Amino acid sequence: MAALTRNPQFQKLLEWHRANSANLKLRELFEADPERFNNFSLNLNTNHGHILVDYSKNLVSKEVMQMLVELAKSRGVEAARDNMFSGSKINYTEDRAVLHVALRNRSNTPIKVDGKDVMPEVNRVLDKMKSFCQRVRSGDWKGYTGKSITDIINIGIGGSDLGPLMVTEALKPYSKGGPRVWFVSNIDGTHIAKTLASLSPETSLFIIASKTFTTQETITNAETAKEWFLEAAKDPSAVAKHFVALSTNTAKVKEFGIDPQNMFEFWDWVGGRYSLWSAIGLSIALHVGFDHFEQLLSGAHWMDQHFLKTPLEKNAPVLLALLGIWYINCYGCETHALLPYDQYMHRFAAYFQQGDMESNGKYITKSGARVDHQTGPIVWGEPGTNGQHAFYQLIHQGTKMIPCDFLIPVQTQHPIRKGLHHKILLANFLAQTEALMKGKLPEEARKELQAAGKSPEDLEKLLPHKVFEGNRPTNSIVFTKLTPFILGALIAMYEHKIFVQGIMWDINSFDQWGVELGKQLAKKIEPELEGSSAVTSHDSSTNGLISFIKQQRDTKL
Amino acid sequence: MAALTRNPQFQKLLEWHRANSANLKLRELFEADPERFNNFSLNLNTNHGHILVDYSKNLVSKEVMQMLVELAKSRGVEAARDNMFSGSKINYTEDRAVLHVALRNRSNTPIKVDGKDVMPEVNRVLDKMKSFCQRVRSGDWKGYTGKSITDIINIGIGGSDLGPLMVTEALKPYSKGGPRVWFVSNIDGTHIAKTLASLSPETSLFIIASKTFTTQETITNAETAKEWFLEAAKDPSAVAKHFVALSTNTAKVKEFGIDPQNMFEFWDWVGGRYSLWSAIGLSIALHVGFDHFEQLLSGAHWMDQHFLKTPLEKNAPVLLALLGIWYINCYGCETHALLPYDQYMHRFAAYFQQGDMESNGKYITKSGARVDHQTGPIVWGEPGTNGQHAFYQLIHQGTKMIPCDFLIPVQTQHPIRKGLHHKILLANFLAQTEALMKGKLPEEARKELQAAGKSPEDLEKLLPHKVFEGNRPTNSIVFTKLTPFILGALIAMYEHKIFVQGIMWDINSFDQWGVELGKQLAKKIEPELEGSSAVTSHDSSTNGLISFIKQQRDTKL
Ligand SMILES: O=P(O)(O)OC[C@@H](O)[C@@H](O)[C@H](O)[C@@H](O)CO
Ligand SMILES: O=P(O)(O)OC[C@@H](O)[C@@H](O)[C@H](O)[C@@H](O)CO
Repeated sequence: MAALTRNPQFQKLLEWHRANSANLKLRELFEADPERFNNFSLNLNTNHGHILVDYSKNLVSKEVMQMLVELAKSRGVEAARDNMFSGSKINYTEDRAVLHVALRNRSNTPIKVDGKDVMPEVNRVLDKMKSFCQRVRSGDWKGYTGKSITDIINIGIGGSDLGPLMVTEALKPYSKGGPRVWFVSNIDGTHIAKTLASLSPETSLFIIASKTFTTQETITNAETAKEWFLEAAKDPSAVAKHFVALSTNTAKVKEFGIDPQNMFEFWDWVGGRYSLWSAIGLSIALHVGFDHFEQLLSGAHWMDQHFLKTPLEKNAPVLLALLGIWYINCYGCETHALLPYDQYMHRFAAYFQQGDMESNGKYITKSGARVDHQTGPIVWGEPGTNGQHAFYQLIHQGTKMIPCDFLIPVQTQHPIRKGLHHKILLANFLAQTEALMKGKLPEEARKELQAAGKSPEDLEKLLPHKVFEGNRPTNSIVFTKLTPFILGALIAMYEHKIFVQGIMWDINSFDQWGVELGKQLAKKIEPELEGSSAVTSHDSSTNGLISFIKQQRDTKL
Repeated sequence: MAALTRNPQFQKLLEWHRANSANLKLRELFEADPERFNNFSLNLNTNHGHILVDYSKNLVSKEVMQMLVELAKSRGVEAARDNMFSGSKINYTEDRAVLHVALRNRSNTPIKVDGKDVMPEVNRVLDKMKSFCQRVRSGDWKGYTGKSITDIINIGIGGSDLGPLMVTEALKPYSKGGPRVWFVSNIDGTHIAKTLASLSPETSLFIIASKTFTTQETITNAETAKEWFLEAAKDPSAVAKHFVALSTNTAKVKEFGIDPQNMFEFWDWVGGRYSLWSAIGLSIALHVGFDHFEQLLSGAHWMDQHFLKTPLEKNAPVLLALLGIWYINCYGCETHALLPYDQYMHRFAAYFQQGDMESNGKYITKSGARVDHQTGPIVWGEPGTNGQHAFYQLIHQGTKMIPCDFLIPVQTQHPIRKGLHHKILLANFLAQTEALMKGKLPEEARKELQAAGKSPEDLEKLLPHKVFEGNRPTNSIVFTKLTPFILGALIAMYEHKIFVQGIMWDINSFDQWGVELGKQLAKKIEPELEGSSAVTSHDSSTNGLISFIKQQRDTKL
């Protein structure tokens, strides 16, 4: 088998689930114990706001949580965590350290890789970012015609795109005095074309974000941007005023033709999907200011320390991870929904789609043996309250069990109409998890149908449609306000949740070998699309699709 | 038990799956039969472009498809379809017709509800929309200070938001000469506040989109917009130049203060999640022009006729539905991914997340029986190529089976760099489904590692991580260009897929009693948030979360 399934604490948990999980009813759990909320929630005081992690509306008892914590211990979570933090090469397939925690290590306590403290270099790049932010935001950095920069365009994909995008969206209220920020990522020419259409070459600065500086989408987009720029500037030396690079590849940055002083470095132990805390966050710092960027780092650092110092039984990312294991490996739930009741957080779910799914969508363990159990879930979601009108129908009355995290700030960035909108938002946030837990009983629905003037025949037929089984588990994560600090803490919390799950599954959360095949096959097809010749080199579907492309591309509509 | 599980053709299908499905291997299926693509694809000529539905990379044989079509016939799909199209009240829990097909019935063949043809009123409202669009887009319609309208703002949620949003995004290239369009939907005050911050009351036209005209988010947002407007205009008569309504509720529209001449009517047989074809599409028509809106309707009409007149074995929405049943009810796949390789289509997946999940996230059948089988899947996705860098790791190398629909236009709206970007986009579109199908055997990966110069130790360590199991099924849907017509056909195709699945499961695809419950929920909690006193009226979690809100809302950060 695999490490997890051979573990006796896991076997005990699974056997308990088989024998007892039918006895678990949320309504009954709360009725039996008025201390349930108190015993199944964590109220974290960060000194810069509180984060309440309420996991009480979950299908767990004291005994279940105990079994889960014991499993985390016997799967080596505590030791694995310490190994990450100390710079051990825990990304074992690539023989790399995993040190996004170093990027936000505000204490500056030494963290060594290959015997060398990484903190001086982390801080050197941060200082460079701060200086660049001053130059650009002040208007001192001039474009090729001597004008101040008004627009910043990040060009990158995946880990070099989603973090900065999600964070600048979430922290929009903190962007006064900052340039407008744009994100180009898709190779689809629509993306760069529609972006450039709204910009002036005189006042636009491009940030080319790429760990490797070889990613086809990013370099192609970058070259398109440069061509557009040079059409107006007509001077190759002006490129240095309008293009900067975030990379680990000094040589490839030079080949593109960017000034070496224009390069903001990061390191191989910064995974792309854990990179917003590094030089990759330059567009964040430019947009909201370096002070706010430091606050974002500080929030993450707080959560890192919480994760490092806290006994597992009251350790927020550990508990979230354990609940996920319970639902994935015992209940067999394929998915996990992230439902922020916050428009600014509209890209939060998409961010953790990558963070979670690219990390833990794995099937080979440390020993090289194939898993014989589920690993990472499919992560999805949209902001509330919109979901209530759109897919919550299925959450309430479908045939799937879907663990949901509901998230909301207590304080809104826009307290319009004396707080009326936020009052309603909060009320919906609370009511939805309550409804998911409680459902609606036949006796309740029957009285409603009776009062609505339904005939005995109509009542009889309608009744089962109006009944809600409930017993649908949720987490509620509530925080004082969505400030840069609190957002940093929240992102770090989910990073560590993902880490804990990966350790428990015995997989590598930090590689991504699954990207290779698609890239190889795309390289083969690209040159085949050019010209009129029939393509026969693939399976009949691929060939047939190419034939359709060649036949349809000249047709005038 | 339920209709589907009691059905002998379904039990035959399921038994066949049990005995034979493990022997279905895509790589080998294609090798054995050069005609596979030809036998498992539909090349539809609409006379306004082609739509190729290539379903050959699915885990199916001729026999499987035969059994599925037989099941569809046994479940009375054709009769149910005819009943929808004829105006029968197939929404049985609400006693309503289901007539989104009437909205786009370009043929004008009578469709009767309660003995009366609905087409005259459909066309009267369309004519009203056409006239209004001409007046606004020409600049003739003037605001309260005598200026032309520059911005239109749709206020609505769910079915009154997502359709027009997705379509205006998808058809952005067709919006030259139209006013800017904004969508406000969330009750979260951020949504309206940030929208209004960018607008002038003098040049903004608000569209209040609401079937009932009682939805809390929409009416609150509308009242907020009206207050903001009147703060500037200071004249109630000015509202008639700046507010229109899309509704079925004349009385409530009047009560809000909107002119009856400013009301664009629709009907109870237009489900919200099927409503973009109605008056609800006014923001589409304003943005891209009425002619393009008519083309959108015409494309849907083409697909309606395809669905109505085509034998099941060659009927695109039917085949898509049947493949879904195969994966849902035989393989047990919880989810369905929609992956359009088109930035303009960035909200397409979200739209059908609503359309599918709200329709078929049900568990009571027409007979009143609780289903003892799965119904609607969780629908999710993001546009390619970004997904390849976000979550495709899990699709390729996770532990979940995930049916994916890959979609792309042959012709791009922006053929920049002499088509270079689109060439790369197409190459990735093709490569990804090829990769998911083919995988990479241990021996193939071994040879690659050997060629790369890996030592026996390093090779053995890396090998299992480099293996792709493949056999991951996809649909490829390729179309000449994403024009208004073709988009209309594509949306209608998925509408009918959803319909067919609903009939086969014996559920009502057209009610939403879970969504209806949601609108009953927050009212109780609302007044409890006011004041400093503790709330004890709920379960301890709801109580505890309310306590946290009250304790945290005054803290300065
Ligand atoms: O930053 P690069 O080298 O251009 O790579 C861009 C993306 O492919 C990359 O971020 C990818 O999402 C993952 O490896 C992140 O963990
Ligand atoms: O359009 P209304 O009445 O304001 O309702 C707004 C939404 O609740 C409504 O569209 C909901 O998404 C579903 O019923 C659509 O099928």
